[PDB]
Amino acid sequence: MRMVDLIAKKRDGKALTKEEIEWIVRGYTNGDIPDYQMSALAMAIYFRGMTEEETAALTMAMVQSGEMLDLSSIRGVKVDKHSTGGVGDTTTLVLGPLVASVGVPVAKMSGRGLGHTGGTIDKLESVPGFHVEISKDEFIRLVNENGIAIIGQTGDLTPADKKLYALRDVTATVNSIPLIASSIMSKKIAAGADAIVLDVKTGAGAFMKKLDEARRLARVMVDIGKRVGRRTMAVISDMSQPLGYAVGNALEVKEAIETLKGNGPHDLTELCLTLGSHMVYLAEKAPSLDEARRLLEEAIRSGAAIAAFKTFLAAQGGDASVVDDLDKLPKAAYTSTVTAAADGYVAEMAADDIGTAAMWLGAGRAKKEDVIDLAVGIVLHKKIGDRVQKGEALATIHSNRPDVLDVKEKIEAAIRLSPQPVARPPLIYETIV
Amino acid sequence: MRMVDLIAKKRDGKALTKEEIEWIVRGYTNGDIPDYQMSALAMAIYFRGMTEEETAALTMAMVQSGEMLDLSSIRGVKVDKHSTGGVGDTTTLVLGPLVASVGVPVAKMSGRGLGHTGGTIDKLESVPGFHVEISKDEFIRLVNENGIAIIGQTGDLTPADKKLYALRDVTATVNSIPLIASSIMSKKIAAGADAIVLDVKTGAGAFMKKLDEARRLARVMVDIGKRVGRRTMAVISDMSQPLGYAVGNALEVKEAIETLKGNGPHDLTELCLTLGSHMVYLAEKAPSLDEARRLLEEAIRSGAAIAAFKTFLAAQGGDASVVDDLDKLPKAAYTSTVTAAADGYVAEMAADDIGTAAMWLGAGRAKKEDVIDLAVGIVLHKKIGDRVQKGEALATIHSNRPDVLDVKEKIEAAIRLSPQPVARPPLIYETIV
Ligand SMILES: O=c1cc[nH]c(=O)[nH]1
Ligand SMILES: [Ca+2]
Ligand SMILES: [Ca+2]
Repeated sequence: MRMVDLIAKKRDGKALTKEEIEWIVRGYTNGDIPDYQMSALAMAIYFRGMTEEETAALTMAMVQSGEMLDLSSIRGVKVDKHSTGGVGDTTTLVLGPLVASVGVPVAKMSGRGLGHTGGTIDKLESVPGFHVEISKDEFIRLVNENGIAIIGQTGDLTPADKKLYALRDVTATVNSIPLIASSIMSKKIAAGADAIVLDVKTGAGAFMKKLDEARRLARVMVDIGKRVGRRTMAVISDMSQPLGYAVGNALEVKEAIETLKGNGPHDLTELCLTLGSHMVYLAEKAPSLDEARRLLEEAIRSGAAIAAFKTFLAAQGGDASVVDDLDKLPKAAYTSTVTAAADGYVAEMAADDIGTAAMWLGAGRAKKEDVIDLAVGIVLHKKIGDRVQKGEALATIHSNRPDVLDVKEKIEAAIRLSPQPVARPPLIYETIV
Repeated sequence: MRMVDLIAKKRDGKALTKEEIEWIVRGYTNGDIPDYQMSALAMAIYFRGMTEEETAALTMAMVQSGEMLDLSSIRGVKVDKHSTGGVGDTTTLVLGPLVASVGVPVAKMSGRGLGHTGGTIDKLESVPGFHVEISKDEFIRLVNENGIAIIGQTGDLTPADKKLYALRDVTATVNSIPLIASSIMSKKIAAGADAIVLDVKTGAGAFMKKLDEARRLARVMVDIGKRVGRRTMAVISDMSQPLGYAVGNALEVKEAIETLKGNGPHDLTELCLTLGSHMVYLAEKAPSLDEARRLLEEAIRSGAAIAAFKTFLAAQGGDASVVDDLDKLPKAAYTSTVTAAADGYVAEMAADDIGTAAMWLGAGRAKKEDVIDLAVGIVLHKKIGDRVQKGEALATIHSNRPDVLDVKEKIEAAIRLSPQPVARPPLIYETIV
């Protein structure tokens, strides 16, 4: 068997067999298939794609390259969650503590941000003393003890994916359905959870720009989980504009706290209660989705949700007192606004542009090795559909430097006003079970 | 600039500027741009393509990587020739010494194997001691003192093509009009010859499957040569089946010697006379094509062509005695035969698959650093039109290993049979001047 012949099969739009795919992955991981042949195959896939069966085989071959986490030591159904990537995506910070406050065992690994998309790991680090580099044994202890653990994606699992993603990053082959599906699922399956709830983002701030692309991505990932016995489910949500109002790290943590206390943005709250209901239901902690939601709503109203957040924080080294005293969180020295040109209605608020603007401010990194300024970011004041008056603030920039024209300009490039009322996009497009 | 930003430009269907193209070729050649990024770019070019302008800029960039030769010293019209690649193309081995025997100065650069297609540089290395990498100064001194020279690149001439050619060969990025055109033309330009006769293959065994595709590639190349003051013409020959019988390296050289003596295959002899007469006419060594043709047929019968072949070999270190005794040429330890499943007529033939099978036997490389076997290959016994009976041998395999059921099945699958008679396909289709 020759790698070149297989690249050719893909180039000509033919389907690779499971045996060919397995041969490829192990050869790439062990070094017998050089990067120059893998990069060519990756570009061929970017243009030709894969069948649902091909993508499944690619995923299993990557799972095989590493070790599998045994979480049996934790009794009951363990639930995992994962977003495809977005802007202002505060979800996990709220969802995790919320579902664990009603008894759901949350076993979750996350990643850091890069480019115009944020990372939960980076947001968690804005909390004084929080540790994300947790081992397999520390992880199990945390879940058994508090019912939740959100840690960094510890080396060791799926080495083939770590290698391949790095390659896709320098060859412009990141945004490919087959490569995105197999990347995310290989990690969740290797992580060990019994149930997996996926949040597939669609729009300008996502990898899947078109709705039809998002549907195909959610579908193949759900199918992949069910093939190996995991209880998988997915929602397709809006990312044409940032979720909530805050975009950053310390600012997104403050938004998470206000939401858990019952005073957050309507879209963030609705998304969490919807994703949460599925997590609770799948963990068999409530008879139906309606009962599961009532529990979550009661948990917020009672104060159990915010209590579980503090416990979550302290358990990993976090300074829990930042919850009732937000001022202990990193603060930016400067604040300035972006005002509306004229009266009208917001029609566009491009997530990718807002994402890049935040990154330039210091809330994101251009390359993996870069350090983040945890205090800076952008807080939006209006969303698509909202009426605006000429001279009214549309966004506030939080910075540690007074010269921010490059940021203000990117934010202005994101907005488009209309003289007539605009139709608001749906927060949730569809649910795949 | 950043290579990844350029791969992404081409990936999205945009055209690269002259400056970007030169920057890429420059960086790749000095080693600052890694093979995996270049192979990713080459695959994006395969799907998205390039404009007439982009293709010309690429061609010149690769010429500018080395130095262009000045053949003024040599008196008269110096001629060059090149094929777009095929299966069993022994052409150059016969045609080179043939025309050179009648007074036409030959200054040619060739390449090694490329995908399912053979390479004259590899075929010539089958001859004991034959050097294919002589200095530019020795190249000029050889075309003068002998009136012929066939060498390989990477000798200060087109360093970029040397690299990109080897990479394309093992990454399945060989069949792109802009990569083929720029590869061939950059060599013809850097070589320094006045006239250029191109042999554009069309059919299954070629990169250009349909006539329209082949006509398009001939046009692009002929226009590129004229644009720089070269007498450039092209001929579109058939490759819907291998040329002659032999397919390999040492096996094709033996076919060359047999043809140069007037004992060779009709289709191969014919093609060499067609292309050869064009070379003599453009060199002004004959009043017309027919006179040039009859001048070639005379060099064969007189034995001046074969005597010219021996002188050619010895001039570049080769062993001339190999013509006398084909036993001095590399031989394969094993012999196997492929036979007919039923009686009938050879209708079609997947020539590319027959070329790949030969490469599987070791006639071609699987990775860049690979070492090939010059003794292996395939020898057909039946062609399109011929009548066959069950059990009759269609071909004979030459292997360095006993087990070849993989190769034996690929060849058998490539040769289709039929109940009714079938016409022999035409050797020449068109002529572009
Ligand atoms: O692309 C091609 C094909 C044949 N010969 C070359 O030099 N390049
Ligand atoms: Ca937010
Ligand atoms: Ca031949």
